[PDB]
Amino acid sequence: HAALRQPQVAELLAEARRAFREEFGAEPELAVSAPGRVNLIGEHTDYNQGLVLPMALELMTVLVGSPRKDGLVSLLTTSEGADEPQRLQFPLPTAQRSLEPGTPRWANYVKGVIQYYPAAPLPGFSAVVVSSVPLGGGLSSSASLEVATYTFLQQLCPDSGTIAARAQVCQQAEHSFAGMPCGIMDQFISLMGQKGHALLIDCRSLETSLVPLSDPKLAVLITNSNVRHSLASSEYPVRRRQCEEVARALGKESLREVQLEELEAARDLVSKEGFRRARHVVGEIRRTAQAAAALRRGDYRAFGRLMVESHRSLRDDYEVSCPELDQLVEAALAVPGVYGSRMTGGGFGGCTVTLLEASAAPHAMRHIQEHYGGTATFYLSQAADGAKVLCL
Ligand SMILES: O=C1CCCC2=C1C1(CCCCC1)N=C(Nc1nc3ccccc3o1)N2
Ligand SMILES: Cc1c(C(=O)NCC2CCC2)cnn1C
Ligand SMILES: OC[C@H]1O[C@@H](O)[C@H](O)[C@@H](O)[C@H]1O
Repeated sequence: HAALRQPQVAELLAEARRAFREEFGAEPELAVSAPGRVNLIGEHTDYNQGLVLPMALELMTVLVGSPRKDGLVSLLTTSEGADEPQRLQFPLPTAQRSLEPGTPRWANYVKGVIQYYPAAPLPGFSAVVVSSVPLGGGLSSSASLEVATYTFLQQLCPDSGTIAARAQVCQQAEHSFAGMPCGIMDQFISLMGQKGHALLIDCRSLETSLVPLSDPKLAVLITNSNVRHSLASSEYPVRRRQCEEVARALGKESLREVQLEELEAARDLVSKEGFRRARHVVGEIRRTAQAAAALRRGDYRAFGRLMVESHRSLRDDYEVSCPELDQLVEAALAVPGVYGSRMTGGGFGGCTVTLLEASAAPHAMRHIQEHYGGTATFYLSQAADGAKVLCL
């Protein structure tokens, strides 16, 4: 129970290209990659036009492939947790006949991005898909597969848009083809990550700022609870609706426009539950601004305190934690050298994120595992690059 090895892109490339040479009988022409993500702080704020502070991970999805001349798409994935079958072929969608979600589920992410890809003419293509992002494990495996697909389609047929327009295609694939009405964060960080930086994203204006996060004395420890309660899927849209009810009641376009003071004075305009949801949201936006300021001046102790307040708010007000994540966090915070820890992503399972002195990392891992009633998985990750292309 040491940290799980993260394969370099080169091992992933070598594996994908071999599988491709075997599967299709020729060398692939193209390779792309897009990372998974951990959100340092700013949870359940993106769809509230809030602030988020994710970083791209050294875990990533790689596509290798070649355009076809017959208008068909032919896919193979090797990812272990992928659902059967591992292969799927389908014709390109047309104005007459669209793609539709189905089986196997892993291909719905690719189909969705193809369906909403904005530029024409898109040729068909053959592609192999491999990934080190744990599938469905809370680090945005699906966003990385969407953005990798998008980054591949740009090579088949360049688009002429902005990065946020690409994120929104990928978000639409997730909404329509995976049935998960996500905000913009995961797609945007997968696109926009830079090595050694976190990305402050303003989800109202779509301004982004690269915040340096690279200090050998510091580490980021990701802990996978390896649990995912069914609520991760069904209660996420419930939270979106509750935030929208509160913004409507207060006559605000979004909770970005609402402050705690304003909220407390309109306490009689919303449900008790709604008040709790919106108090989290307004507070988390302020905490994300404060955390970004702290990171910049190298104030990790303060950054870690804000992380802990974010977890408590998520646990108690937004109510999207779970006993597994809580036990993970309470264990991390008992380790000397740990600045702060909190659940990351949507909640009801998945991962926690911990900011700690680098030297403290193996102690945190032994202790967190021992106080965890389940089986934990660990990643030590630096801030990674976002989507990349390599001609083969
Ligand atoms: O079960 C659901 C529910 C929760 C979110 C989660 C999914 C599935 C569906 C099919 C396989 C298991 C998980 N996978 C995506 N992500 C993803 N599947 C990939 C396949 C190849 C490469 C990259 C990939 O990313 N996320
Ligand atoms: C900038 C970059 C790359 C790259 O040159 N191309 C991406 C494809 C090669 C296989 C995936 C890989 N990893 N990173 C971070
Ligand atoms: O911050 C909570 C997050 O839950 C996700 O993982 C969803 O995909 C994101 O858009 C964001 O809303």
